[PDB]
Amino acid sequence: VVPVPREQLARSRVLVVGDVMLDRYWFGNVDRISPEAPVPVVHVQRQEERLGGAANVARNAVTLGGQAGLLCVVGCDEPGERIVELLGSSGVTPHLERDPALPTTIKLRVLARQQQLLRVDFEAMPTHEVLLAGLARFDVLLPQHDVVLMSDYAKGGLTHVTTMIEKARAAGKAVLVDPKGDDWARYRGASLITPNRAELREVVGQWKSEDDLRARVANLRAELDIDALLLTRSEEGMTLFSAGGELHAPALAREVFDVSGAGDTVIATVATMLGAGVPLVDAVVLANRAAGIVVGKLGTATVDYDELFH
Amino acid sequence: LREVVPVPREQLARSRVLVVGDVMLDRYWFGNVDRISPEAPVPVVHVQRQEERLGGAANVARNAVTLGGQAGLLCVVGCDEPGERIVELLGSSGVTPHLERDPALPTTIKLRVLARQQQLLRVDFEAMPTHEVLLAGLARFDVLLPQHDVVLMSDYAKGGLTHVTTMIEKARAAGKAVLVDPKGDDWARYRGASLITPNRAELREVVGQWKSEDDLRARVANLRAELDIDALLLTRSEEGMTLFSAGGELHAPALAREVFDVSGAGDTVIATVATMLGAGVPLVDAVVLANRAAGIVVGKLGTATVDYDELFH
Ligand SMILES: O=P(O)(O)OC[C@@H](O)[C@H]1O[C@@H](OP(=O)(O)O)[C@@H](O)[C@@H](O)[C@@H]1O
Ligand SMILES: O=P(O)(O)OC[C@@H](O)[C@H]1O[C@@H](O)[C@@H](O)[C@@H](O)[C@@H]1O
Ligand SMILES: [Cl-]
Ligand SMILES: [Cl-]
Ligand SMILES: [K+]
Ligand SMILES: [K+]
Ligand SMILES: [Mg+2]
Ligand SMILES: [Mg+2]
Repeated sequence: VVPVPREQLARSRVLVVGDVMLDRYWFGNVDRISPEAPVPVVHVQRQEERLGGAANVARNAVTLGGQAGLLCVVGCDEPGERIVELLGSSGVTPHLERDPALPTTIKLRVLARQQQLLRVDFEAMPTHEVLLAGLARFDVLLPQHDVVLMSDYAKGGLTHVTTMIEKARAAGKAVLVDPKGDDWARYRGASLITPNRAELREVVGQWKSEDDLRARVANLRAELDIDALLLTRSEEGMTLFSAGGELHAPALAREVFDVSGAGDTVIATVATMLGAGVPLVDAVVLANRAAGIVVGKLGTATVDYDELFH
Repeated sequence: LREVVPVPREQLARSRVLVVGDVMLDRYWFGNVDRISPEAPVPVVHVQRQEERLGGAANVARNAVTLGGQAGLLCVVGCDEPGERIVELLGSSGVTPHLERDPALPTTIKLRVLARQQQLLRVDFEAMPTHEVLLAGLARFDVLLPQHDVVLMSDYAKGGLTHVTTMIEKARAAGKAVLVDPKGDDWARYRGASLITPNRAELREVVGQWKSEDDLRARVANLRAELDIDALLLTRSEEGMTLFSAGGELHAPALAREVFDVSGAGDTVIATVATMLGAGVPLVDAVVLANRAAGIVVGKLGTATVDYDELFH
């Protein structure tokens, strides 16, 4: 791959639309079991917070050197204000819709002895009224960017993903989709879809061989009119499927500490590279390198320009 | 045959119990578990409902009020959301609040995460109040003492009772009875207490494991003499409870026919004893009523209370 100029990345405008969330971590001690149940008791000593979901995707684009706009729906609560706060110092351009009746999506991880004990999730469906207002703001924000990134976590944020895809493709913009669910007809006309094994296995079933996997993907792209499919395979790296053929990149990870959010790094890198004129094939190689780097960091971290290149 | 006199309601109304100790917030998260965590071999809980109840020294005080007595609550509460909820909950509890504020203190809160009527984890937030705030509340204790009949020391080792010894003296010198819910292994701080109410584990920590019932009586009698404590009341879960005094022993067996949730049963116990004593009810009858109350409150969910209308009909 060819080293990419930072000033070229500077003109990469990525519009991230999807489910934003707050990654909160509780670190504590377990000295005893509960006197009420055969479960542990955690005395929390410390709390850490990072942007997650669509926000994690957006911030990954900024750290790489690109520009990122985040269109999402956030509730009027404590986790909500915390996201607004974190976004203000992230570099991402916030375009947040506010839903008073919506609990802001928050993923609460409870740890002890550097060992996770439980994850507590708060989330719900945004109101239909809010989703329309966000859709209206999308029409406004669409011509202001180059690449559209759909970050789906099935929290109801991308309820009108189909309409938005058509509008972006009708505007000549490239549409990238991080899938979730088994429908995937809503992802019709997407330029690039980026599932992991579990997400792909949900819509096409478990493949019996590479040729079988080759067929199921090719059959899927034709059915859904999707130009390319990018299957991230964890420790197996990733594989890009298109009419131009297949490219398999092995996992480059030197040290594997925390994997969580690596898929976000993958799709953010591809999007921000494509927005910098970088060819799809080269964007994928850099994405795999970025994923291999971000995997050696604790939590849902990012990867800077300086780390990816030198 | 009459075991204990049905206590008149206006007799309990004159009972003024001063609860001092560690107050907390019992928050509950009821959620669904549909998958394992993609990050760890642990469950993922999608919380659907939250509930909150007064706990710790606060739960004891509310038990005092539902029974028909009056309760005052001297405690330390932080300047945060869980703290404001306690303040907000005490507003409709019937308990007279005497709250000392500590801005550096996280309000003690016990967070229980449930799924499919099954507890998965309890998450605790707690710290030590500062010396300055403790001294301020210590002086406020002087103002409250002549306003109350009995003094209930609800210790949960959350730091709120660092000056128990000093307060016990002031209460005893004022001729007031001092009831103590113990914690730790020292118990020299509890010197001069009228009645002390440990569970089996709390007592097992200070005198070790008793090998027989006679061995238990020996250690308790030894403790009482060595600590200048008139009576010791040992709650023993499904065994019921045993009162130890100079006048002898009283064993009351567990009465609950339905055991749903036990959490905070000892709170109901010492609360009942306190309000009964303040209502002029003799100690022996108080324990009997306390055992009846505990048996009732055990059949209820969460940190519940038992009201007069249930205990006496
Ligand atoms: O889909 P759910 O599990 O409900 O929510 C996503 C979480 O599992 C985490 O998954 C990651 O995304 P990826 O792991 O790269 O997909 C990150 O975005 C984290 O911020 C996020 O909290
Ligand atoms: O476990 P530690 O921190 O010592 O006490 C807190 C709990 O165990 C429970 O105690 C019970 O008696 C009740 O007071 C209840 O409200 C409280 O949550
Ligand atoms: Cl997998
Ligand atoms: Cl025990
Ligand atoms: K990471
Ligand atoms: K109960
Ligand atoms: Mg993913
Ligand atoms: Mg107790």
